[PDB]
Amino acid sequence: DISTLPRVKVDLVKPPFVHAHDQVAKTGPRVVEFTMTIEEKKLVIDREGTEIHAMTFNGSVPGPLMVVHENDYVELRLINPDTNTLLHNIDFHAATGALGGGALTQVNPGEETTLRFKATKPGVFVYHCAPEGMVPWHVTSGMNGAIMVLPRDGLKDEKGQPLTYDKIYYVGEQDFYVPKDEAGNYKKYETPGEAYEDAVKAMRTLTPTHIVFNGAVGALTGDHALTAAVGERVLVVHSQANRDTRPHLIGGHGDYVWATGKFRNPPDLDQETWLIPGGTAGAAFYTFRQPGVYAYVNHNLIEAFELGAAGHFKVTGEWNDDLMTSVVKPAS
Amino acid sequence: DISTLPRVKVDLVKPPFVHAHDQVAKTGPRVVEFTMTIEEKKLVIDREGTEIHAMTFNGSVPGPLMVVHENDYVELRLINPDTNTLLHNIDFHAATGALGGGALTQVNPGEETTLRFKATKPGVFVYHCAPEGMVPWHVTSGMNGAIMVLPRDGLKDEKGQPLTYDKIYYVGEQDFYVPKDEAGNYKKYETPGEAYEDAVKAMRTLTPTHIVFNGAVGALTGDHALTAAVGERVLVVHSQANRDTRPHLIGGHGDYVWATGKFRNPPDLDQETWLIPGGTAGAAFYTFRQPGVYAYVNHNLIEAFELGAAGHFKVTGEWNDDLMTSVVKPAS
Amino acid sequence: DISTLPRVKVDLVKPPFVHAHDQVAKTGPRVVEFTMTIEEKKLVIDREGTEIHAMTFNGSVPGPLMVVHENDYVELRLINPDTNTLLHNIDFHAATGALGGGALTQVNPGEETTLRFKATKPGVFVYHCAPEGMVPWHVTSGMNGAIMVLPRDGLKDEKGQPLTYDKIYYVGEQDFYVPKDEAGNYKKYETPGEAYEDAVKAMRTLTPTHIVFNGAVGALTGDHALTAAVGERVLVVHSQANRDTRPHLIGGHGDYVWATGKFRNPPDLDQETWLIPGGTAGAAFYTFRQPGVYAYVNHNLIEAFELGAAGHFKVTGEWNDDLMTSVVKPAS
Ligand SMILES: O=N[O-]
Ligand SMILES: O=N[O-]
Ligand SMILES: O=N[O-]
Ligand SMILES: O=N[O-]
Ligand SMILES: O=N[O-]
Ligand SMILES: O=N[O-]
Ligand SMILES: O=N[O-]
Ligand SMILES: O=N[O-]
Ligand SMILES: O=N[O-]
Ligand SMILES: O=N[O-]
Ligand SMILES: O=N[O-]
Ligand SMILES: O=N[O-]
Ligand SMILES: O=N[O-]
Ligand SMILES: O=N[O-]
Ligand SMILES: O=N[O-]
Ligand SMILES: O=N[O-]
Ligand SMILES: O=N[O-]
Ligand SMILES: O=N[O-]
Ligand SMILES: [Cu+2]
Ligand SMILES: [Cu+2]
Ligand SMILES: [Cu+2]
Ligand SMILES: [Cu+2]
Ligand SMILES: [Cu+2]
Ligand SMILES: [Cu+2]
Repeated sequence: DISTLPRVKVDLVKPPFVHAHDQVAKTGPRVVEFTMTIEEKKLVIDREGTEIHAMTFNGSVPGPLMVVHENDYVELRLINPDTNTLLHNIDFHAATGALGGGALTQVNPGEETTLRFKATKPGVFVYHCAPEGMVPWHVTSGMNGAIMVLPRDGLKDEKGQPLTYDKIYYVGEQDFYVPKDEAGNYKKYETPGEAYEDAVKAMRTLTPTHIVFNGAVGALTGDHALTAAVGERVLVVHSQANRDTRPHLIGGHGDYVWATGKFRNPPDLDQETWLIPGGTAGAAFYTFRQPGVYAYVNHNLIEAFELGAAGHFKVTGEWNDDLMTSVVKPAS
Repeated sequence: DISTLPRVKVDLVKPPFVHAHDQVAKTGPRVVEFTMTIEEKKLVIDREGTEIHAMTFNGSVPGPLMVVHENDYVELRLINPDTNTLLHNIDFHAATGALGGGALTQVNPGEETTLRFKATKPGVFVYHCAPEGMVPWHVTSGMNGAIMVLPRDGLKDEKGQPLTYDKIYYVGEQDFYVPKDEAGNYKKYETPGEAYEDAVKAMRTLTPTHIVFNGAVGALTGDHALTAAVGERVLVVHSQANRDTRPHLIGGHGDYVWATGKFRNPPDLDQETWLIPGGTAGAAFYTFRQPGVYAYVNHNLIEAFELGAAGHFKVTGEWNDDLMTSVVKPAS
Repeated sequence: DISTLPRVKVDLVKPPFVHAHDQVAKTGPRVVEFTMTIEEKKLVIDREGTEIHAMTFNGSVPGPLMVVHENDYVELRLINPDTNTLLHNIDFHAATGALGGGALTQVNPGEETTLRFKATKPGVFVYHCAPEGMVPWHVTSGMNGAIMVLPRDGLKDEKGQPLTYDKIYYVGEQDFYVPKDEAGNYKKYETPGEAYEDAVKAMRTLTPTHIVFNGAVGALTGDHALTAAVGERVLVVHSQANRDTRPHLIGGHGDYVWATGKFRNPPDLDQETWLIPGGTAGAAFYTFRQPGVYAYVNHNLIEAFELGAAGHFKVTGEWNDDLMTSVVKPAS
């Protein structure tokens, strides 16, 4: 009887940050209420000024990370304002039935809908738009995110002991397919609908023009680099709704990794690089041991350094010479 | 002494169906006899009427699923009728030695051969044609299938308890590389041999023109959708002999998954999407909990919805509102 | 106090061979000293005579395999002779901090440097050059290798029992992106620097022109085929610093496989094919049971047989008819 359960309303935050939550559940099962507003918007995705018409949940690419516990109910109010132009919906990979909710959430501009599902399987999971006949166009225009369903007793290592993170970040990785003219220059369009047949052609090459974290080349750098301190335990949730990726922390490891993101399985230990298949979210746990700049990349290094799939961590603290040291500095 | 073992002759069935077998072995080890006839045939692979010269085992793409138990012997009579034009052979990934049988089964048109091997490792495994110097051309023209070697005591979950399936389907996923003219139109040829150098060029792009289940765009839809009922336990065996895929059941999960297909390993639990590497067969177990239409896709959604790698399940039974419900239907 | 530890100097060998080492550590922790000299050189990579300017560690592609034990210290003297033209460095995925050593090892032509790091995690790991702003160009010109950090008590199976190998080989798999003219012919350049902007363009296609083992099409064939005898236990270490691969031993299996290369995890058993993600090293253990020629391939068979990712094993010993036999040889 869902009417007797507590309701809690969560206000979402912009990636790569994640809304406040408890790791170990401090209440019984709840109905967790979220609201998302769909926003079609122009986005500049690279240093050259290339512009696309992005399709977003809550204004960002990726959409925000939702966090619940196993056997909570997720109730999402999804709003498609009349300032948009397309029909949208939502498919949660966490959910069971009706194409993950997709069959029940088709909203034209000026409509809203409220969906409820029970979060029966713990893990991180992708969610994405999936309108009949235009599924890859919406997804590859940015209309995807993830949801984390924590076990009620939090995360566990390969021996069943508790793993507690101090910080959590969400990296959404996006493959874009910007149409090109004859000579290879990117095309601009005034409306999303203009791009349609050119988008289909660009997608069928299976070759992205850009692969980015958090919606743009260089988004997780400079003032927007991820931060941590030596000794901190960090969980990085990484999703890719359409195409395989292989995350790597340059200068670190994945101490505990759930590459396909499902927490009833034991983690893989000591990973250098891990494969997250397209249509999946994964999670990696690392304890920082050295200060400085780290790069977090898709380790197809062309995809990283030429197409955009690279961000930075900036880590403060004390250097440990026992782990690494320069014995003789570069000299002639 | 193989002469004292029982022989049993199995008549194969067309994918996605699978020949009758017992999960738990009801006899001791047997010599299991199969016959396959090679058929080169014209195939229409898409809605536009694109035609290729396919190279098939037993008339289908994929070839049929063979099912034995661990430590049975597989005896295959392979027939290459004189109405074909090419030399063919067979390589079983399940077998040990002689290039998986490939070195011993080279049959010109008008020849046959009988191979026997011991099925020493349990799992699902790819088989494919692999003639010296033309291996990828045969495989990517459809000349591949799979064999399942069950443990004698059937399948087990991660705790070693029995898993029994009620139904089993075989999805063979095929990457095709149809040659194109200058403008991008598909070429037609009168014989398989005509296509050869154009096929090599198309393959070297590493970009398929079509990726299909069961030999054509839309093959596992409509009247040919897969079926199940709420409460049924379904095993889906999925192979890809040449290129990685990432299956996903839209609206469901892989409750127990052997992504690389080998049953002495514990399954991965609660998977949203899993990676089957090219040259591998995998298997996923799911118990249906909700009725309706499900889509089973490669979750590179371009490969699914633009290139053809999507099929449907149609599931009958009772809707469970506790798992999912529309609280407020789309409305303005 | 590192000054009181034993030092040992290791002389490296050319892949696919591996320098002598003990599986089970016969000493306490040591400082293990290696020297590598960077060599930019012209390399012929295919039968047609296509030439590239390769960037190598110690003259080979891949660079040599280094072998230490967990909690040894690795001290590498890296030398960039003044006959080279570019700045280079080294990033070890095995190491913790400073971009895996990359930030501390930038050597112009005519410089050297000595780096020390503690090998705290057991596994096989990639190392590669990674100079600021030109990372994929160096890596995809051949400037990568691997390091194996053995547990002090050697390798273990899924039940924690010892696994001892009789022979070990190192297969480095390399994706090359040779620039092409308008018609599709490969370009030649006099110096590495000439190629730069053409290399970036070729890389951005994400489509390699060649994928090779040990630096050339056919390198591990003929007189240079890998060898073993029936009954021998062979460990094959395989790396790919930039792009996913899916190794398969044609006619065999991976009896015990660490696909992502980290030995605190239990191995996967009975693998037909396994995925090594780009930026990773993996390891497979197999006991040969049948004599003859085996092919070891990336099982995207186009990448194998058209682009070059195939080698051979030649195995001596006795044929076992119980495992496989021709019952009726090909006949009309
Ligand atoms: O405002 N662009 O959808
Ligand atoms: O856009 N309707 O709430
Ligand atoms: O599905 N693309 O890796
Ligand atoms: O192929 N996915 O990077
Ligand atoms: O070691 N990072 O490419
Ligand atoms: O899917 N579990 O890593
Ligand atoms: O009949 N075509 O091979
Ligand atoms: O085609 N010979 O049986
Ligand atoms: O091997 N192709 O994913
Ligand atoms: O790259 N395989 O879809
Ligand atoms: O959730 N299916 O793409
Ligand atoms: O290969 N076993 O999933
Ligand atoms: O000698 N070529 O770098
Ligand atoms: O090249 N300096 O040792
Ligand atoms: O990262 N390329 O498979
Ligand atoms: O996509 N890697 O073969
Ligand atoms: O079975 N080798 O492709
Ligand atoms: O990463 N261990 O296979
Ligand atoms: Cu949408
Ligand atoms: Cu999906
Ligand atoms: Cu054939
Ligand atoms: Cu094969
Ligand atoms: Cu370099
Ligand atoms: Cu790296």
